[PDB]
Amino acid sequence: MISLADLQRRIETGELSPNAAIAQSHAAIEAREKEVHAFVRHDKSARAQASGPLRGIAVGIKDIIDTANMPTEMGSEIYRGWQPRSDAPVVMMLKRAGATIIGKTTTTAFASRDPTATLNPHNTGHSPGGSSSGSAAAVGAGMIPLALGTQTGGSVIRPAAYCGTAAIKPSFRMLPTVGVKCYSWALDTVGLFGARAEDLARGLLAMTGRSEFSGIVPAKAPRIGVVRQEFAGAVEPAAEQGLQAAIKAAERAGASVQAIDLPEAVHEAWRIHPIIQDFEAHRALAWEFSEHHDEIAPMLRASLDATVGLTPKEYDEARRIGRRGRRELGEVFEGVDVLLTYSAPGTAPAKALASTGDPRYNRLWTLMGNPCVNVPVLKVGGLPIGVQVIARFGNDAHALATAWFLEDALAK
Amino acid sequence: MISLADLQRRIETGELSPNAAIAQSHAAIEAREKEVHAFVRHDKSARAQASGPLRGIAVGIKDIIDTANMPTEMGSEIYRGWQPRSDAPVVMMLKRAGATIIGKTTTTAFASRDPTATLNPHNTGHSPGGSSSGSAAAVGAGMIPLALGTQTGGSVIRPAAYCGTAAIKPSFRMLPTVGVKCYSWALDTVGLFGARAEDLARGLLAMTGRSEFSGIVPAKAPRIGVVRQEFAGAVEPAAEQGLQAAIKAAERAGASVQAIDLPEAVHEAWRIHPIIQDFEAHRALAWEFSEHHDEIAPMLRASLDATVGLTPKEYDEARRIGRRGRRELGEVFEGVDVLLTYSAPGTAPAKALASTGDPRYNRLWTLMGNPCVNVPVLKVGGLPIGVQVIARFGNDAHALATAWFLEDALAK
Repeated sequence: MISLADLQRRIETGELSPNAAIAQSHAAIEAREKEVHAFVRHDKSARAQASGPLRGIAVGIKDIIDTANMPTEMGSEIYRGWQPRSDAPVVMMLKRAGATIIGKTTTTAFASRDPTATLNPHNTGHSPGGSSSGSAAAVGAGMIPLALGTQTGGSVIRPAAYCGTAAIKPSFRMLPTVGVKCYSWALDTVGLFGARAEDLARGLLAMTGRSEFSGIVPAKAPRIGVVRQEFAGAVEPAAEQGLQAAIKAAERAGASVQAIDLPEAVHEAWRIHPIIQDFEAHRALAWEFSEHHDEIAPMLRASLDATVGLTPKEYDEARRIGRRGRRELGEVFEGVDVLLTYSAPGTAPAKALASTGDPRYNRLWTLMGNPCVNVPVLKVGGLPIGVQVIARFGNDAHALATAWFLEDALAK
Repeated sequence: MISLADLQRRIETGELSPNAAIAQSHAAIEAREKEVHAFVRHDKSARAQASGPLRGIAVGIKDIIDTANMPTEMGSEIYRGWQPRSDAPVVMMLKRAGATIIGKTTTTAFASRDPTATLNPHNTGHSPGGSSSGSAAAVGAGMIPLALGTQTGGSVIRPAAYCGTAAIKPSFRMLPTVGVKCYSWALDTVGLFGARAEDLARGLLAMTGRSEFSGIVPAKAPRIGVVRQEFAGAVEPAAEQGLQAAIKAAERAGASVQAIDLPEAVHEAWRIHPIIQDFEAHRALAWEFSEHHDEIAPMLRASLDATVGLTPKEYDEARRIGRRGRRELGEVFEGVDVLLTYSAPGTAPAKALASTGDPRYNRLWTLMGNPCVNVPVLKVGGLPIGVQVIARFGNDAHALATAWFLEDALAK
């Protein structure tokens, strides 16, 4: 995988020119795209900018995020050929920092369950996860140093885990979702994919300009609370094997690890995530459902058809439960620095299953809003398995810091 | 002005036909458009729908809100002829309820300070306010029974007061802003314009389907807290004339009125509203500012140019200040049901001043997020003056209930 930190360093000293770095990415995309299919559109003419911390840095953009120079098709036939007038604010944050938007990466239709044609870089017979399929696969295949995706359920952390890349779903609403196709406004969060936690920090620093992302260093003796999210049921063997390996490596590296049960209120929040999500989706995709119903990809069409009845009353109650969950979750972080849990149910599903994977181990955290970071741990049968590091809301820096610590601990 | 609730009742009993009601709006529009200039585009072919609570109800939509069958030009030459692919979720809420989207009402460029060509219905020589210029004007000129607008500063409450219409800026984030051009995501809130409080209530019931908007009746013996927002500056005589009149009428109606002071934390939130708004505006309009700078209307271009230096640090601090303000504001509602204050500095400015009016008595509330309702009170020199009713966050119903009580109180 291409390291954003490495490129920045070599570009800053003058060892690598911005143009050469971009040419590198075009070549890397050309090398594996015919086998992975991570891009909806690769702008072969994309050039490097001459200034900024991200000069010479190629970035892939999930196709539900607006671009003014390339189409944004939402992974749906309904938006085939659709060309937004402006670049979404998050896209502009990257461009103003000197980055090159090298192409639009694949997304499932409207960021839901319907699989894209993208294949897992580690084994093409498997799913790269979703809904940020192409962004995870592109980074995983060593095509680009950075990519943007989104998470409403587990569309950033799950695919990152399946593809063995580092990734972060920042604190809710920190990055604007303007120009980002909405599924659920109470949940949609923009995320980033990269080689390592350090790359994610560098990316957020250039995008936001916030000092909290400057000078991040691996955490020392982090106080970790292991949460297996029992309410979501047991995970597949590979995921547990990965968590156990992460725990052992953390303990050997000096971290204090303890198993913790989340408050009942939090379990309830996990239970109603679907209510909030599906109720809002009907409002957010109202035009599509009302005017192009049969044109909506099969799985999403089915889920929407099955939830037309969700009422404003049960929705409001769900939100109340969600808010209480966030409050009580904060109490958990009084005795621990970060939470460690699963990033997915197990290894990436075979493409034959027509599934991007169950988001059950990701959804609670999107609703709570906390910053989540995927840390690649190991591989079973050649397929990546990762773990999820979670910090207090707004403590993104420390989540990246602990993730970095975990990466080093796993490398020994 | 046309009453939505009136049309509803008559249509429901068969006393009035939906086609007749719609034909009446088309007529009212043509009757005074060449005088008011409230519409960017009037869809003369629009007809009444066959079912739903809003059948036969013509609705004007502020032109920063997406429509699939009509251009959405954002009041800017940059978006001339721009045609969104879909109808914004809030537009679909209206259509699904049976409403007729009769046209797009004028908006200042990107909903900022640049005046439109729309004139105040009460006096063609005066401004109708902004940024929802056309929606307030159209309703005030008796053209339509309902109109959608937005508020970031005071773009719903102020123009409503200027044009003498009822209007509500609901609790922040209740109505989705998907498909609504963003200025500041921490503030942008969709609002409604109507003849009276009752009309707004029926509109929200149809759009949201929430029981809280069903069966709303005038409030009884409301507990009112009068806040003149001294921290906002010196008010014009006309506005104080209206506030005193409202207080007198309320007291005579049985309301318990008392002047109260707002927590210093709240005064501070008012002070930093500009920091939040302008910093986010740069991110939200990054593409336009970077790629079409000289094409941005004069006044907005100047405000953006003057605020390019706002830092993430001071912005983050401003947001922290906003949160403290919200936290301490809640305590104020322990003794009073609603707060009562000015809706604008005074009477609508003359067009010659090239100003849509100062939002200083409005901005605080958009940041706090509480529901706000404008209640027309009286006229000075032929120009409307209203008062602003404010309820606790989430209590939009009570805000409307109390606004109703006030309208009838002023009606002696």
